[PDB]
Amino acid sequence: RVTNQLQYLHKVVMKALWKHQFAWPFRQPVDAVKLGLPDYHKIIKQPMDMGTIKRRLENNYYWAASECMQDFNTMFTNCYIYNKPTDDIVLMAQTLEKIFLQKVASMPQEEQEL
Amino acid sequence: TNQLQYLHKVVMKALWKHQFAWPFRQPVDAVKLGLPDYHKIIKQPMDMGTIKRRLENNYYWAASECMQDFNTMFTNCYIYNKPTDDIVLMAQTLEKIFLQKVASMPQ
Ligand SMILES: CCNC(=O)C[C@@H]1N=C(c2ccc(Cl)cc2)c2cc(OC)ccc2-n2c(C)nnc21
Ligand SMILES: CCNC(=O)C[C@@H]1N=C(c2ccc(Cl)cc2)c2cc(OC)ccc2-n2c(C)nnc21
Repeated sequence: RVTNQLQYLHKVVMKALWKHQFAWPFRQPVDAVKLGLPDYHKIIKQPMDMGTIKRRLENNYYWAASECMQDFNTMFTNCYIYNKPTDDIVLMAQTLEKIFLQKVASMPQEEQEL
Repeated sequence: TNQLQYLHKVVMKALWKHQFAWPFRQPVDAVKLGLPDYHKIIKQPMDMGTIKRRLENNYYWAASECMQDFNTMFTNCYIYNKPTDDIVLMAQTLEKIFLQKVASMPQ
């Protein structure tokens, strides 16, 4: 489905996060081979990334904005769970997630199909 | 604002009474829990009691600020705890409700 909220998530939230200077670790799935992380998929059971979310938004995969919001959350949470407290990527996720929250606070209030 | 009233009366109320909410209703007490490293690792402690008090005292200027506090609370939990800890699942569950409810926040 296309809805007002999903349109906003795509054209405002994803637009802003994708081009952010801290977006680059999150633009594609975590590549455990490239990164040398033999435990990544043992710890993180539902990988998510902004490449997947953006493709889902482009292909009308979502029925409601809440589903898309959960994917963003999962991506950020995975990052916090997997990494150490002092890792830079935590600070990068935090910066992106605050923008995510700021924009979500101003999303159209009642979901309706376009 | 109307949004803050919603975060207080709808969002917070739904989260607060949840069966997984008990760890999050008051600040982490690092002495009582025996966590001498808690405040070394977590630089901005946050909890729903603090947020609730802030909502009740007109501390917030925008809904977004309140939402950031909720996020800080959840994030602190994921950062401090082990991936396999039950509290991580509890936080994840509450965080999903938060986002679900926030999605219907009035404009
Ligand atoms: C022990 C080393 N740890 C890692 O590599 C974890 C990895 N850590 C990073 C990462 C990101 C930034 C820095 Cl400065 C260092 C590491 C990472 C880098 C990527 O490059 C394209 C993609 C996903 C990543 N990511 C995400 C997202 N979640 N965990 C990680
Ligand atoms: C090694 C022990 N670790 C801890 O005690 C961390 C602590 N862990 C818990 C906790 C919560 C639930 C369970 Cl099942 C086990 C531990 C905790 C329990 C509380 O009881 C009133 C309050 C805050 C908590 N919390 C929050 C919030 N973030 N980290 C923790």
